[PDB]
Amino acid sequence: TTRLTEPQLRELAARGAAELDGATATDMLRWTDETFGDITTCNYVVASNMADAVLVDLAAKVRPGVPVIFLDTGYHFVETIGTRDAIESVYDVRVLNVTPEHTVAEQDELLGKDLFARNPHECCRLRKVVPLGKTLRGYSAWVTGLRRVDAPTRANAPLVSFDETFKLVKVNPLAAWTDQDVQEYIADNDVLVNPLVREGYPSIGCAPCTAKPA
Ligand SMILES: Nc1ncnc2c1ncn2[C@@H]1O[C@H](COP(=O)(O)OS(=O)(=O)O)[C@@H](O)[C@H]1O
Ligand code: SF4
Repeated sequence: TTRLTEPQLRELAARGAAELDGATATDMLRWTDETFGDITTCNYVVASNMADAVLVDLAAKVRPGVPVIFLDTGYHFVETIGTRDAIESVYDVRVLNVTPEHTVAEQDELLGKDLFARNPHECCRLRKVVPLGKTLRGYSAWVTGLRRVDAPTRANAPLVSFDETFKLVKVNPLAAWTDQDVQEYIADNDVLVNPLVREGYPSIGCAPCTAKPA
């Protein structure tokens, strides 16, 4: 394939974690681009849930035409797809609509309707984890917008590491960022934001598995 060897990937992740200690998001993205850029012709990808365009704006500022994957499980909001289209049309980013092999009606007919209500782990595996893994096969590193304030279990989220689920380098530039940080960035850069985030939505994901404000 077109992915670096697993020991090489681990040594690169360790070197990046040790070298990017206390670096800004732009510095981490520049390191990722300089390491996995050549040999479009990009060898790293960015993942965005279309809740905002902060990570997308940063990745486009450090690499015009950077690929950005979006996991379209089929249960998304109309506002989420609208935000995806807006980010694609506005920013200099090549988006990828990663879809599962089975549609919503196909899965409802094969394994029963509303799999999220009966077995949510299998639904998330079939529609999110498996397509993400099938897409990441080929990229030596992938960038995520995970922040250490998202959950108490994410407090020790590392800057650069080796994801053992897909076996490749995982880099989180927005890890050290807080709510005030992302607010100030959205204000100073005028980045697109999902309309549901403006309406008081804590998180943005699949419609049946998203905590409603009310
Ligand atoms: N549907 C998705 N499509 C693409 N990337 C996603 C998606 N969901 C999560 N991610 C990636 O993981 C990060 C979000 O992690 P979480 O805090 O756990 O929020 S959540 O939407 O996935 O539940 C995003 O920044 C993104 O890089
Ligand atoms: S969030 Fe819910 S609907 Fe979306 S893939 Fe996971 S279980 Fe299925």
